[PDB]
Amino acid sequence: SKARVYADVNVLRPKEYWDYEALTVQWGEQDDYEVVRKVGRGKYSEVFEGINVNNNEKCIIKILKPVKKKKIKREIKILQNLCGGPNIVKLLDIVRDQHSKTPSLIFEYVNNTDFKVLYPTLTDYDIRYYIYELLKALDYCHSQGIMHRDVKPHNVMIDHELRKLRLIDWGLAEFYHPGKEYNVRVASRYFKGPELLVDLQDYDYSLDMWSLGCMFAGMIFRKEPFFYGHDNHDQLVKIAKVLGTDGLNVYLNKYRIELDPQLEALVGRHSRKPWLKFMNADNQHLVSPEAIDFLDKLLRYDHQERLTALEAMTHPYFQQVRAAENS
Ligand SMILES: Nc1nc2c(ncn2[C@@H]2O[C@H](COP(=O)(O)OP(=O)(O)NP(=O)(O)O)[C@@H](O)[C@H]2O)c(=O)[nH]1
Ligand SMILES: [Mg+2]
Ligand SMILES: [Mg+2]
Repeated sequence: SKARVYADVNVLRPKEYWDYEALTVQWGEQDDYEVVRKVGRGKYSEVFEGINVNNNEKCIIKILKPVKKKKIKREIKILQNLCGGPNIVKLLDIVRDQHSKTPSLIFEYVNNTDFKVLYPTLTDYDIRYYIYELLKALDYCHSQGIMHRDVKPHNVMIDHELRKLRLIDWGLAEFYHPGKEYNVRVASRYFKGPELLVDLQDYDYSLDMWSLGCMFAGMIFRKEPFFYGHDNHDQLVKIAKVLGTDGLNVYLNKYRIELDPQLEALVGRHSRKPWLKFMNADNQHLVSPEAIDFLDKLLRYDHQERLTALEAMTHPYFQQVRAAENS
């Protein structure tokens, strides 16, 4: 398997572009940024709203926990490669505490509204608009040779009043190299694509398109997360009871993957459930034909058939968003 688009970006760019391990951090001043209040965390980070002491602008201070320095230089190299990209979080500075050498990443600040509270308030148009803005970021990172590998609502900051969106958290992101087998231990369980769940390691930018489809399904069907499994095996069973197991067996067969036998037993045999079955009167005003047609082309087992980010932006579902952008 190979990406259908932007497959040679790394292949043909100079080695320093993707050789993040040869990166040399020009450390900033740790005292320029002061913590104001905690806004998030993760297994390997503690995230704070900060303040730039020199100019009084808000910032994000992402203090890393001890991790191999390959993981810290990748993410910094990726952020440097994408800086300036549409809707791509801006990396402003990188600092260390002298005594422990604990690195902090400094980013712009987004006045975000938690997605579990913001999403349910979104009009039909807002959903169209925010996914379109998120699509810009994804087409731009893919075109620069990078897979995000962690598309999900926690990683999409939205200032609703400013209608600004930024794709944040490049901590799992990677350089796409044709043929490379990657670890499938990426993305959050609910947003993990079938390829990660059935061990197809030579995945590409289309893993982000499945994750985007998962976010979109959740927003139009008002069901977060849309595919709610308790562990990977179960994450695949949840997918199989929606998409059907016939599609799954075509996919497995095409790529020549045999399921772990018990996983196989667990998956069973399920009929494809049409998309309108999730329609209910709360989500009614969001689940039109174009929405289903768009969603249906993102949630395909075959990562090769999913729309590219560039194609999705031109889908008729986003026509009104595009016309507004033209003014
Ligand atoms: N208000 C606000 N909150 C933010 C901002 N940036 C990050 N956060 C909060 O901090 C959280 C975690 O930071 P993130 O960069 O995603 O996390 P990570 O530490 O690498 N974690 P993970 O890999 O699990 O997603 C975000 O999910 C978000 O809720 C921001 O710019 N503004
Ligand atoms: Mg995150
Ligand atoms: Mg992360």
